[PDB]
Amino acid sequence: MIQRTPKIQVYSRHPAENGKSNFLNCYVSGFHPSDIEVDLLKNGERIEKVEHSDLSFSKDVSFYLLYYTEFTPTEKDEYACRVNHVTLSQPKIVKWDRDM
Repeated sequence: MIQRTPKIQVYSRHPAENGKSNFLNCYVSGFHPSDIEVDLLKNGERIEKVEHSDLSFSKDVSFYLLYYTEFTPTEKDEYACRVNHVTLSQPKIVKWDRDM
């Protein structure tokens, strides 16, 4: 058996095709086993509508998840990514840096 805790990166992107649409992303990478729970949070509450959730694996059987959806941030609102995995005794919360 092997277990590897995920790396988590939280950032925003505009698709080049549509510079008017901003997207909040969580890239949860390098994890094993594959069982996992991943949420986007807005002011600490789980975001229900997340349009994209893309899973893949590598040769060494690590898993990779890109979890992202359209958003319109304002200064007042705080966003995070909340991850639960077997390797984590508590849910891991990573805040979005609004400059990223």
